[PDB]
Amino acid sequence: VTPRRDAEYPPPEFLEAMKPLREICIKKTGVTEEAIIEFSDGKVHEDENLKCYMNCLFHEAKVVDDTGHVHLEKLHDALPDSMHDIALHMGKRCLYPEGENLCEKAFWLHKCWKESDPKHYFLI
Amino acid sequence: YPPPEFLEAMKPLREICIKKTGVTEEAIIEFSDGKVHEDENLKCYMNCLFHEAKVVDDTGHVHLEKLHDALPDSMHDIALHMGKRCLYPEGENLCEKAFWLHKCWKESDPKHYFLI
Ligand SMILES: [Cl-]
Ligand SMILES: [Mg+2]
Ligand SMILES: [Mg+2]
Ligand SMILES: [Mg+2]
Repeated sequence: VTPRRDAEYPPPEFLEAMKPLREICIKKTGVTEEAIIEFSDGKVHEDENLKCYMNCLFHEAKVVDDTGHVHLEKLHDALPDSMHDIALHMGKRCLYPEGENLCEKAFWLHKCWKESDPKHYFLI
Repeated sequence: YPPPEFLEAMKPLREICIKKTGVTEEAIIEFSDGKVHEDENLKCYMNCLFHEAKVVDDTGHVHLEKLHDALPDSMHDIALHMGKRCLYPEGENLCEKAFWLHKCWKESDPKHYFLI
């Protein structure tokens, strides 16, 4: 299925709310705009800087536990109300990330989400 | 509700686990439909069902995706909302963590929570 992109979805308030965090995280990780857009709207691809950008966003958004790992309940609680059920179905077979570091774990989650629901998956 | 197919599938696991853990039938019904309570054998009964249902990982902790997949499809959505704030169990052993999950589910949706 093809990615949903319109005035209503992804939720504009969420996209604007993540702007400053994206700016922080692009500066820290050196990910290209092209890697982000391609991962969001195109085919899954694996780029090292993108993985740490993904991790960076979790950290800046304060959706991590006290060891720096993604806390999926905090993440759900943080998401827009309009995404409540979308996020639940997108995340339900992505509960236990695997990876040698937090960048790899963050990428595991995004890849799993994208695989699960390519229509509603997007990357800030 | 509960879905008939689940009641049927659970029966052989209940038999094994009541025998193994010594939990009382009354303890099960009390937890299922009444107030949350702690009974030691109940907690290990709960663990035993997860083990016998083969929904645990290599160290015996519940694999919540396996659990979800093992539930009747009619309970998919109910399970999802029960589970959404019950992801990271706490406890000193598998019985305490198994209880933690059941308590968390029961606290989240008492109307649809049951224990067989
Ligand atoms: Cl919710
Ligand atoms: Mg919310
Ligand atoms: Mg199911
Ligand atoms: Mg709750």
